[PDB]
Parts: sequence; C-alpha cells; structure tokens
Amino acid sequence: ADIQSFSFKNFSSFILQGDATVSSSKLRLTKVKGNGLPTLSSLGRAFYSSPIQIYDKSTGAVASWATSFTANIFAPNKSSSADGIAFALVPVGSEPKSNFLGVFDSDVYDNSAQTVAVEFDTFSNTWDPTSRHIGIDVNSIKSIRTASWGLANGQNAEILITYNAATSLLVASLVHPSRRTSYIVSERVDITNELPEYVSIGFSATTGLSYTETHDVLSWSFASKLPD
Amino acid sequence: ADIQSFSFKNFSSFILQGDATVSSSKLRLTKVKGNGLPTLSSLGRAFYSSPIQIYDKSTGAVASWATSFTANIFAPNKSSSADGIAFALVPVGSEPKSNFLGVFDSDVYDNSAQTVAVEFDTFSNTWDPTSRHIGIDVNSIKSIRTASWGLANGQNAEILITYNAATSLLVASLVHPSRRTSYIVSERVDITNELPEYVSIGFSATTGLSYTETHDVLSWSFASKLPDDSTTEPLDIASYLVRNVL
Ligand SMILES: [Ca+2]
Ligand SMILES: [Ca+2]
Ligand SMILES: [Mn+2]
Ligand SMILES: [Mn+2]
Repeated sequence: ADIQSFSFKNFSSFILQGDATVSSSKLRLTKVKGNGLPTLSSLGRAFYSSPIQIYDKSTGAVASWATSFTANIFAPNKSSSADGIAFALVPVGSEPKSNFLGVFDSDVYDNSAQTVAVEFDTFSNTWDPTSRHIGIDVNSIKSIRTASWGLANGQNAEILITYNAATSLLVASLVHPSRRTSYIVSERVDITNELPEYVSIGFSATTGLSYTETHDVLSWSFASKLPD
Repeated sequence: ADIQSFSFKNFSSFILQGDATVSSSKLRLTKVKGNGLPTLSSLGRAFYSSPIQIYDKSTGAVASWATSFTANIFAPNKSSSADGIAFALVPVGSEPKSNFLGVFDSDVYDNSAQTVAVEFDTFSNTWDPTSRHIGIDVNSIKSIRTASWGLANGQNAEILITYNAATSLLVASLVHPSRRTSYIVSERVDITNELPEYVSIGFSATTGLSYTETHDVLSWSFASKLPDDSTTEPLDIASYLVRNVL
C-alpha cells in the first residue's frame, strides 16, 4: 500500500502557471490590482510539485483518495462574477488550456484531454445550467452532473472532494460556515479511462473578458492510498 | 493536542443496551425474527467503551471531530418504515430514553437532556417534516435543521458527520452509491452549552408500535482532536478518510 499525503495551512512545493501567485501566505490564482480589485482576462494554475499515481496498469489496483481546502471568492458586483475555479487532475507536463477555466478546450468529450475536474462555475455559459453550480467535468467543460450553489460573495468556502475506488464514485461538497449552507454532487467516474497512471493535482481559475472575481485558496490538504 | 481515533470494519469495545446486538460481524440495533424480518416495538443503543472529551472547561479549548460509518436499512413495505436511526452524544451513564429514537423525551428544548444527535428519520411524526429527512437534534426530537432524504430501501448508506470547532458548524451527509444520490445538512451548534465535558458516542434506533425496518451498522470510524489553547484547528478529513474510510 503506497500512501502520499500532505497538508498546507500557509502557502515552493507548487508549480505556478500564468497569473498564479502566492502572497500573504495564501494562493492567489487570478490577477489583482494594486487597489486590490480583480482583473479581466486572467488565468492561473497551481500544482503540487510531486506527481501522484492514480492507478497501476499492471496490478490493476486503483487508488482511492481525498482532498480538502478552503477558498474565498470576492466579486464586486456579485451579478458580474466570472468565471470560476476548478480542482483538477491533468497530465504532468500539461500547459494551460482555454480561458473553460484553463483546463478544457471544448464542450465535446475528448479522451485525448486526459483531464478530470471539479468546477465551481460562477458565470453561466449558455453548456452551463442557469445558475452558479458545482460540476464534475470529464474531458469536457460540459459537466456530467451539477448542483445548485448559493455563492457567498467574500465569504469562505470549505470544500471536500473524495473518490472511492470501490464504487468508482466521486463526491464533492462546498460549505459556507458564515451562512451554514451546504451542497453535494455525486457521480460514477471510470478513472482508468479518463486519465493517465500519473497526474498532477491542483487548481485553475479564470476571469471574464468583457466580469471578474478573486480566486484565493487558503489551505490545502491531500491524501491518496494505492493498493497492491 | 490530545487525539483519540478508531476504525472498525468488523464489529467488546461496545456497550450495548436494549435489543442492540452484534452478529455476522455487524451491529444490528433493532430486533430481527428467526425468519430475518424486523420487529415492532424495538429499541437498541450501542456505544463505544471509552468515553471521549468534547471540550475543556479550564483551557476553554474545544475539540473538532469527525465520524463516518456505513449502514443498511430494510423495511418491507417501504411505506411502513419506522422509526429511524440516530448518531448521538449522550452523558456517560445515560440509560435509554423514549421509544423519539431512544435519545429524547419531548420535542421541547431541555438542556438537562445534555444530548445532541443526528437523526435519519424514516417515519414522519406530524414535529417532523412531511418526508424522510436528515436532522440535527439539540436537546429535543425537534431538529433545528433538516434535509430531504431519498431512502434506498435495502441499500447501503455511507454517512459522514463532522464538527468544526472554529466555526462551531456541524455537517452531515448520507450517500447511496447504489443510486449515486447525495445529501447534506449544516448548522451552527454551541456544543459547550448543549453537552458535558465528557460524553459517550454511538447509535440508537427504534421501530414503530402499530411499521418497522432493520437498523444495521456495517462499519464505524471516529476521530477527535482537542487542543491546549482555546485556539481551534479543524481535522484532516482529506486524511481521516482514505486512511479511515476509503
Ligand atoms: Ca461558466
Ligand atoms: Ca419520526
Ligand atoms: Mn459548468
Ligand atoms: Mn425529525
């Protein structure tokens, strides 16, 4: 049984791409002006330095894992929030994608993407459902299951994602303690077909073009357990 | 930092009350006939042998904790399901209560009860909301927040309860993998006012009088983390799970 875990409360163990930056001991994924306001046309991704193994081609074994983290998103003009943030598993060398939250290129299934992510969509792209949602994306910006999400502008969101290899079920939940609100989404996912043996875990967030908000991760914890 | 944790996949580390029984390496809380069918007018509670400390009067510190477990509930005649099952924190010597799921006596707040529980109500007692729900009970069978729950008769339910001392927020979620269904309920809870420094954790389940189902716990995991300074530090679920649950 191979185990890999970590816990950060204060964010060089990360690989940053684009506007991704850490300051104030907190990961800030999208751009922010001197005044401290967001930025239009931004994109940033942050990934853990050491790659983790999802499954083993030989043994056939598949790891069950879990991850949690807290994040605050502030969008002046709540109604002009965009585009959102996502937790993802991408192929190692992976260079950013479309600005789609920087992880996908189209709303059409493309196994070649070898990318799976949990999105926290704040702007509804008329593939997207009518309101802010939590979605499970498998090789396409078109989620395979979504859930209504009451966004608490400025407030923190404590989220928890888990993947049970036995049931092949992936589950996610955002929770705003400020308002005692809670949400979940579940969905089977054949991880062996959607991704590589080894992937990179992390975050990716974008902002609008014409519509922006902040994307700051506050704490991050992770653990994976691969059998023989 | 004082830590207490455990994990059971195969159920004498438990204190049983009433019809509570373990057989087939699985905790069976309500009665079952030879034929294997439920039983009317049943009640059973099961608790971990060692008591756990929720907070410290002196230090002022309050522990953040989490618990998970899998359970199957079968009720022939789905529409005649009753009464449900609950996870609870009760004062140590605690003898069972009303048959209310065996943990409360009235729908009126009574601090003297010093009991807090997460209910999985299957029969709607016209205090209860119209359909099966998940509720947070604080010293009363009248939940302080509830959530609609789609019951998968016979199928397993993987549940997870957590209490963040920093936010004083308590959260719960049942999940039926058979049907990829999920549910949550959240609610602030001033644990220091609702319970004793030391409590007993466990389960309690009842059945109807006139209406029954089975209440079998399959696996149980738990972890608590008490600090020294009033300063609270939520747990590591990311870890507590894979390591304990997955
Ligand atoms: Ca969108
Ligand atoms: Ca009831
Ligand atoms: Mn979407
Ligand atoms: Mn109720």
